[PDB]
Amino acid sequence: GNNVVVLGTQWGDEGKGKIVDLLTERAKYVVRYQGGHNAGHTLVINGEKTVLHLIPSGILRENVTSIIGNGVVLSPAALMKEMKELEDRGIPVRERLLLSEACPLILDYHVALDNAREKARGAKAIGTTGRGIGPAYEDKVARRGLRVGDLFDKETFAEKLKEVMEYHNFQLVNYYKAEAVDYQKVLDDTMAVADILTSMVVDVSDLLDQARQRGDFVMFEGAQGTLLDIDHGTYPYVTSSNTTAGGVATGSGLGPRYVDYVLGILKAYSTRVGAGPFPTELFDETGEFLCKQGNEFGATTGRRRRTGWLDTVAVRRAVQLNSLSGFCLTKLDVLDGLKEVKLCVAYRMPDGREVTTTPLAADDWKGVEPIYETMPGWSESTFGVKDRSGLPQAALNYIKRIEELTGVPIDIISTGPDRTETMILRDPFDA
Amino acid sequence: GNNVVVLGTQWGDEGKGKIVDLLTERAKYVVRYQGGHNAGHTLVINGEKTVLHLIPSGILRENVTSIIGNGVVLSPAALMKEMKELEDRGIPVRERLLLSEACPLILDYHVALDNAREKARGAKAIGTTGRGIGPAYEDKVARRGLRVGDLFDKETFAEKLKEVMEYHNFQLVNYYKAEAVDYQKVLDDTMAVADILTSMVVDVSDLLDQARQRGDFVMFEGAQGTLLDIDHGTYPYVTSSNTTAGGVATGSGLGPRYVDYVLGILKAYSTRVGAGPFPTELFDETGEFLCKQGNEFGATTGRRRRTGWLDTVAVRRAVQLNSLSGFCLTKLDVLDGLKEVKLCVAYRMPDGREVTTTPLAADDWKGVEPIYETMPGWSESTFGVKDRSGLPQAALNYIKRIEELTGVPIDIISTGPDRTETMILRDPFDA
Repeated sequence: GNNVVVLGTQWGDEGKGKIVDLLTERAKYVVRYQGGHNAGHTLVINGEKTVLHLIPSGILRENVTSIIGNGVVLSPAALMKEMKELEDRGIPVRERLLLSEACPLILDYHVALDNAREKARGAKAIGTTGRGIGPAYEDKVARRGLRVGDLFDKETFAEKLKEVMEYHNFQLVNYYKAEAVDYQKVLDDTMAVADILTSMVVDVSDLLDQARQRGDFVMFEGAQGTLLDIDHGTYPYVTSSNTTAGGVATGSGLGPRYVDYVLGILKAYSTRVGAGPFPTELFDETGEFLCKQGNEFGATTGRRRRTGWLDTVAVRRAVQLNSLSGFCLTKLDVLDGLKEVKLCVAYRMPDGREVTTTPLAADDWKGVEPIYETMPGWSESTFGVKDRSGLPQAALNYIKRIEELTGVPIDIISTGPDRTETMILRDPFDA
Repeated sequence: GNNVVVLGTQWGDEGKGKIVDLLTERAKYVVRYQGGHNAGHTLVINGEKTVLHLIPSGILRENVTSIIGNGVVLSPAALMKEMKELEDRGIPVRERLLLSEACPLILDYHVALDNAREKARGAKAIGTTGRGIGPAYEDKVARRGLRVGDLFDKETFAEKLKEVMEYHNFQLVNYYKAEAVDYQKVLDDTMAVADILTSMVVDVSDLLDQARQRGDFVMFEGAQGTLLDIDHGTYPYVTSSNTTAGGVATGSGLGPRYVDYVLGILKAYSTRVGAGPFPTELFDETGEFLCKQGNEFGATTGRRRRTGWLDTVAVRRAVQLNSLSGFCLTKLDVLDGLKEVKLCVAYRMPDGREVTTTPLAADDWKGVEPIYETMPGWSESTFGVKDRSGLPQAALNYIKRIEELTGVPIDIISTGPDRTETMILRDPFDA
């Protein structure tokens, strides 16, 4: 399929990075359709390991164009920051980066609302880099917000700005008892960079359509995990915005029927950071084993990262949400050196019945009890193998089961960090 | 096309009402996926006009099931009011209708918030229909809101309610200088219909996914025109929800690739309600003709609807964004009697450039000039015609032209209100 959507099917940490970097070899265009500055794609450039939260990774490839779609919430600050790091490292971002005029802006007033809405009407918080995403989105929906195109008419931006800022300030000082935001610092901060932001501007939906007719290859890049979806995820413990494939159209302007292939990044075992339901969790020796061997104490880290057997009930739920076509199974080796492996295939509700479909968000998440299917493990290794043949018969049987239960084929088997440590059974773009 | 999507390809009032009740007949499932209680379906129950604003019209048919997807915003008082209204006439509503748990709830302070944002503008009130629709969306994306699900846990409900009501009452009485909405009342009002709502909740993702694999006919129905889209229409002259087809996967939980046919409800000419760009808008008697000939008067205020010729550039935009399959042409006979008839085949910009693509910015829509193509009219009547033969060659070439300019075939021609005055050149379910 020329139009490919790359995304994770669990709660994040599936490790979409290596795969996204690989596909971005054939992609003509790479696109962001949702989220903001919290993508954590890690890179090594000229002996320097940098992390990009906003600019697509494809910005490294010479003949590729990186586009930020209208679904993304934008921070001139965040942007200007990454622009600087890359340009300094010999990469000309301003000539290979394009953005939508419909992208909503995140300015300090927005950030402040997040902190106040957090520290005050809470008590403790850290975030990372999300920061203000939720607010910039609420402004968009109420229709007060400012988009990228407002910057073509510098004057109007100014008055437009002054209005939004007064409302938010009234909220800040009077409700939260926090610092009003100086309107001048912001006008000056945004004005300082308008002209740059406006020259990378383009009609995104028209370009995707020209691309669709010309045959170009396009990769839609998902930034967060499927079960974090504001709407269809495990509410209340859910992310700032829609994470499924249904936001490709909305977020980019490309019609629904042109999505050709949805690659669902799958990690061979489940993990979840922070709280929130996790029916398949391990509270014995296997969990720490998993966390240990898996090295789940970093890589776009967080607080408390648990572990568990794959949940083919929730992964079967991801299959629907995203209309998945194929899996890209990750980190299988971790399950090496074990005697047994299990995969959830049903849950028992706090009432005796066993359902096979993720139940409603409002039933009893911590009540739920998991019915596991048991399978002998493999004592051989796997980290670095590049072939089915030279893959243990036992491991191979874990796969087919992952297929039959989800009813979706595994098409790529990333075995190790390096590129060559990959097994491409079907290739998303050629499919 | 087993899964069919229906929507207005312009700015509203395209005349979807009859195509919907027509296809409803072959449909097993009927689905709402965006908006609120602002659909406006005028139908006749045993010789009595009655407007269902929230409950889908499929409810009338026996072999149908109506579903309120997670994307619709839900007000208990509307639905309660409509059920009693349908039940009092013998339509077993509770047994033919089902809701989703993710449905955001529209309660008193939501309506009370909108009420004020109008009082604060008055003469330049953006005018409103469904009241509260928007403040429910903001509340949902800022994650402070309440879904239909939360009613399941009655202790926690009142807890959340409490919080989100002081945030709002603070604004009502301290910024807007309006009355605070009484919490105890809202809890009491809501606890009354609680047993009733939860009785209708179901797993919409699973249910539709099962229909799809069974091969059942499913119809998705839009409530507002394409150009009002919160992301792709004339900002900020837009609505608070995505209106295009991309919002189907999102406001239902049914993956994108599973949309088969998308049918654009297209009016023979253009109309717009309230503020906003519209270069084909006419300011002559030719304009007013189309006003009177198609009864384009306001229903709840009496206001007039702006009119103008058919604009194929805007229409072409709607094809891009909806990956449009076919057109359902409406109100043609409104042109019956004209000496000449025009079609906007392009926009000429200030610098002198003619483009076949809509502008992005609010301001950009200011200098545009339609480049019209003028064709012969027709004096004979097209109202009620059933076959393509009894159509003047002139209506033939005009219908022909619209296709040449858009690439999308006209698959249905609705020639009036009876079920039978309809030319079905293709049949969306069968194509």
